[PDB]
Amino acid sequence: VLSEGEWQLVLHVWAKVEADVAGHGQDILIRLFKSHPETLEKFDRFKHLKTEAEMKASEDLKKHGVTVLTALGAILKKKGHHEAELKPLAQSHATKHKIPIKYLEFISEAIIHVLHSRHPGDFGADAQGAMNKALELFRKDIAAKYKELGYQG
Ligand code: HEM
Repeated sequence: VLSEGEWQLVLHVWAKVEADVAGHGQDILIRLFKSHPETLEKFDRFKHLKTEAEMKASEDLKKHGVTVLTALGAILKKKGHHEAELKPLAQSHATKHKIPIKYLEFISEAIIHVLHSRHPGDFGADAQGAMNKALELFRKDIAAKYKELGYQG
């Protein structure tokens, strides 16, 4: 599992995310959409945005970034005891939203990219390994729930 020392690395940088949840949400979602355009087509709410400036100017997009980060945070502060938290999320993402596991890999990479950009003194290799570990545990757990439900395995 993550060691206590790994968990402290993850939560130290996540407390700096919290100082600007909206801004980090925006940057994470923009990166995802520009690097992996197919992901934007999942969002009836956002599929009209074509350019990076249009994405930056959308207030609703910045709201959904907060939604996302606020749920991610709540999961992380459980330190792996996130069964309750995860269960509604994998349920909607398998059945309603239909989000492949691979696209959760891609938002994982955009999280780490942004955190590197924003927090390089608090996001050395040590903390980057720890963050990667904690995002891989989130994906493993959700993947287990998708399998159970019979969504892309
Ligand atoms: C850190 C990873 C992610 C977290 C914590 C997250 C969290 C959430 C939450 C809390 C909601 C609203 C409640 C719900 O319907 O469950 C939501 C909705 C949604 N998410 Fe996720 N999500 C993540 C990744 C993704 C990815 C990678 C995509 C697409 C590529 C996606 C697509 C959606 C869509 C389409 C909605 C509904 C938005 C709307 O129409 O209101 N999510 N997400």
